Amino acid sequence: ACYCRIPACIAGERRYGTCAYQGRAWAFCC
Amino acid sequence: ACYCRIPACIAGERRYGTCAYQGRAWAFCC
Amino acid sequence: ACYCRIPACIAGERRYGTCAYQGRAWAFCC
Amino acid sequence: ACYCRIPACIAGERRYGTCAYQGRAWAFCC
Repeated sequence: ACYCRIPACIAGERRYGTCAYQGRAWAFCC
Repeated sequence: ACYCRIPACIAGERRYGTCAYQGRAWAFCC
Repeated sequence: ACYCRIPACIAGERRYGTCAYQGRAWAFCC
Repeated sequence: ACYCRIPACIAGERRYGTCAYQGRAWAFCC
């Protein structure tokens, strides 16, 4: 699955983009 | 976790954005 | 993490997009 | 599995596209 994470992805996940939601930029991570 | 859905996110989810694939726009729901 | 798979996502993976590589479409699976 | 890397893919991966996050562009590699 994928996640929107603040402030970065977590160990074992990779970043592929950015979620833009509630005035924050979240890492798009899977 | 987040999922692409049509027509809508499911009770309990938040629409964080939009996916695009197979000719369609999808709710991206986390 | 994410794979660009043909023909389908595998096992617990779900689709988030479409990879395109010189005319070939792949499922973006994560 | 696919990843986003600067400045290019690790030799052996194919460049399937471009990622954009954190204000930078990355090779999308699988």
